[PDB]
Amino acid sequence: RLITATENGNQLMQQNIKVKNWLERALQSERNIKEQIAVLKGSLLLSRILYQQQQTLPSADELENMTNRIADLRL
Amino acid sequence: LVKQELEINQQLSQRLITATENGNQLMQQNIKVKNWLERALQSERNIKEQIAVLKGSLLLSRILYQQQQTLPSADELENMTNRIADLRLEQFEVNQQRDALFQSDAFVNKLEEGHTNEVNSEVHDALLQVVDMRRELLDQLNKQLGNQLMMAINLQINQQQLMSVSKNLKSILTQQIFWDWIKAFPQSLKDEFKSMKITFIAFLAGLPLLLIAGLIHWR
Repeated sequence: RLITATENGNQLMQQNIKVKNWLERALQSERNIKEQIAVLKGSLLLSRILYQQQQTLPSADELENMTNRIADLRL
Repeated sequence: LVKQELEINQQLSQRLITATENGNQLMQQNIKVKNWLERALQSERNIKEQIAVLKGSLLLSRILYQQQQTLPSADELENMTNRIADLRLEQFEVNQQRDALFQSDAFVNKLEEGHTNEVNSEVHDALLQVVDMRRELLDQLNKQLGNQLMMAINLQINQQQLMSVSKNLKSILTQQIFWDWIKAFPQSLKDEFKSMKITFIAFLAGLPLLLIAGLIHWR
């Protein structure tokens, strides 16, 4: 059980590191998009930039809910 | 596999070299723009001081004309929004590639799938070395792209500030301007004549105007 818990904790740490990197990238992209919208409002390239940002935005639907895992770990 | 990896590495190196050259050019342009903005700010301060001190003087008009002539033209400064967007997209793509290549062993195993008949220990070692080299090149390219994007943002901000300062100075000069002789006149006319210079959508605009004119003629 301890070995399984250690493996699960390592996997959770890797997932948390990936999620933190994704969140930092998303925050940077949001700041860049806000700056671009404030600076180049009314420009044709603004639509292309927004489309590229939306395409590059990650999908959170692949992130499963961690409430059940947290409850099981607490128990 | 090895040839494809080598070609990808060569393309990445060429892209990194091009990005470095573009970043150097952008840094030079940003330095020039910063120098121009500092000169414009100094000239604006001097013009304001001269207007406040020597108001109503004949030499004030000549000083304002000289300042306007020496003022740089911002029309030669192209918009950097598209370049900034392209740099941001390239940086995002490089970051995504680096993240996908973070697990070098997993990437090598995935690439070796479907080619086990041409995979050996030496082949795997060469693939791992090529993956490491590609990851290093991608990291260097991402750093260069970030530096170039920062330089482009700084240059765009400096250009916007310089354009605003130039517009304010032009408005101030126009407001100030608003607020023997025979020989000089022929000489001025000759100088003006010698220094004289000449600088789809239009068809569509003309067509509606022609239709309006035809309708008016009919009515």
